[PDB]
Amino acid sequence: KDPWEQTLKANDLEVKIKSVGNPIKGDNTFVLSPTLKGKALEKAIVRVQFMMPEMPGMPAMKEMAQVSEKNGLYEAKTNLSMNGTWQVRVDIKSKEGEVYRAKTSLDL
Repeated sequence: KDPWEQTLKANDLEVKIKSVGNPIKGDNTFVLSPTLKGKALEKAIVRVQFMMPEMPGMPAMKEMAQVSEKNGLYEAKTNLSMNGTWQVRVDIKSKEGEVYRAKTSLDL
């Protein structure tokens, strides 16, 4: 019942990600909290993709999350239609144009 939570670091940017509920197949929502020196990164462009191959050697199924800003937090909505391990790529551009990248994974 505990949600999925992961802390990432991309250069000096900290990004905590927290799912809404314990993720099961279907619609899922993840809240991202990017901070620099403890201050929320506002007006950033935040992109989140989920990737899983059905078998090794196949091109991965790839889900692009729909991301919206909630006042320095970012809500990423996606549909994960099968169980397994999903790779997660987080791509963030600050308002001024600085690019940050991090990756993790989610077991569903």
